[PDB]
Amino acid sequence: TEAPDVDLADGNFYASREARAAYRWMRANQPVFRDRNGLAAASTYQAVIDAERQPELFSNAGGIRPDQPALPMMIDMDDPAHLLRRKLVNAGFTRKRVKDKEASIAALCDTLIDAVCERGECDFVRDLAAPLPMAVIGDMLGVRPEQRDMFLRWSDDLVTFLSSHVSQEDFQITMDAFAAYNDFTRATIAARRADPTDDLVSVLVSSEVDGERLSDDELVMETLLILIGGDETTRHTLSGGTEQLLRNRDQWDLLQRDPSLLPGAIEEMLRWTAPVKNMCRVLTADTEFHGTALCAGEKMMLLFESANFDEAVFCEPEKFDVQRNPNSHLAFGFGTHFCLGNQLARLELSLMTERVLRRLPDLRLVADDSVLPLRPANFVSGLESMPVVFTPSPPLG
Ligand code: HEM
Ligand SMILES: CCOC(=O)c1cc2cc(-c3ccncc3)ccc2[nH]1
Ligand SMILES: [Br-]
Ligand SMILES: [Br-]
Ligand SMILES: [Br-]
Ligand SMILES: [Br-]
Repeated sequence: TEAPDVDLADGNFYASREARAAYRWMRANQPVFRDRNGLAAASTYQAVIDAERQPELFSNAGGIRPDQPALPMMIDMDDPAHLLRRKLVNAGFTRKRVKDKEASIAALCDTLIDAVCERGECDFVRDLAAPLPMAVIGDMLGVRPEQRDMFLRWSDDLVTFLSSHVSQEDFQITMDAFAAYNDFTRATIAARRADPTDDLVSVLVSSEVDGERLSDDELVMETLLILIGGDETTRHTLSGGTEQLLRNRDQWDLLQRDPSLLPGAIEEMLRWTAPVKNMCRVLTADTEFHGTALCAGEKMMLLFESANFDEAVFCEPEKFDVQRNPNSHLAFGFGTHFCLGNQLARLELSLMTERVLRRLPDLRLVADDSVLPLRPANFVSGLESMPVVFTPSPPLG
């Protein structure tokens, strides 16, 4: 009955395997919780949904990180301006455009598995989970394969900034990474304005809504939002979700014998892993919210992992169950800002997992999860490393 002594802006909290016990106390005793520094956080599924449904009170226009200002990106915007920006960028994310990527994503999955399959061991994080989303989003943005690692480095630097209160040295690194991304992207824009192709910048250049188009400034900001979504999130559901399949081998075995269970497995991997641990909302007025007094101008976190483990919604939430129905998890949020990339992320998860199951059918963890660390970060986090072993096989291509 004593509250957990926690700092919800500290990345070390999210790397602890005790975070879920802290969330459990919040949900049972103070659903809109204030941490040791007074930062407010919605911990229950009900409170998160209710805040998501009230964007005029719980605004994104102060920025979605604690103690960082808004950027001119759709995720830091409110309607009506947000709705126009999202409609413009949606040209890249129509259901048909995303579903048509299936063969190309599958090819990348097979190339990555081909690189390890003869060895009998790999680091699942380094060799499969991190590179696959990077290659997909890189290919959309025109990145040469041998330059993916450079983009991944810029992205890891940007997410480090989003995930902490950086030193001056890490602030400078962040500004350098943006400057390099800006240069590359404005070069792509200029090339595609002169010679359109069918890549993401081409589709976004030509997108038009209510007589409006995206400016070059907006194209840089929106493709940067997409890059980071495309290379810093899905990786952690691939690793951590596969980790749960290997820890609970009855679950691995169900999927291997029935491919039609894969869609529900991907949803359970998303629920469990919740790579995005929080998004902030700024209060536009003083308000009494699920029992807690909130003040105009402060930021409240939405705790999506906590909501995904709320017993009021998910029976036995600490049981990983690929068959779980319903599974209305909040890994992608809810409402006006619901992840634009959700279909792409689900497709990448599906195509890689189906190939892991079939091509590495006896996959096992080298050492159990108790020695596998999570990355300290207050925004997006998952496994650092996941050594796995399997019976070798020959490549496909
Ligand atoms: C498992 C992978 C991913 C997770 C967990 C995730 C999570 C989220 C969350 C939580 C939000 C905010 C929702 C809210 O506050 O209610 C969001 C927004 C967004 N995501 Fe993702 N994301 C993922 C992958 C991606 C990818 C792959 C892309 C693009 C290729 C992407 C693009 C976006 C965009 C553009 C927004 C802003 C939408 C808006 O503000 O209207 N995301 N995502
Ligand atoms: C340091 C400047 O900031 C950015 O470069 C930035 C990128 C970015 C991406 C997300 C995101 C994207 C898609 N899906 C979930 C989250 C959120 C905040 C972000 N900030
Ligand atoms: Br706005
Ligand atoms: Br579809
Ligand atoms: Br594209
Ligand atoms: Br069954």
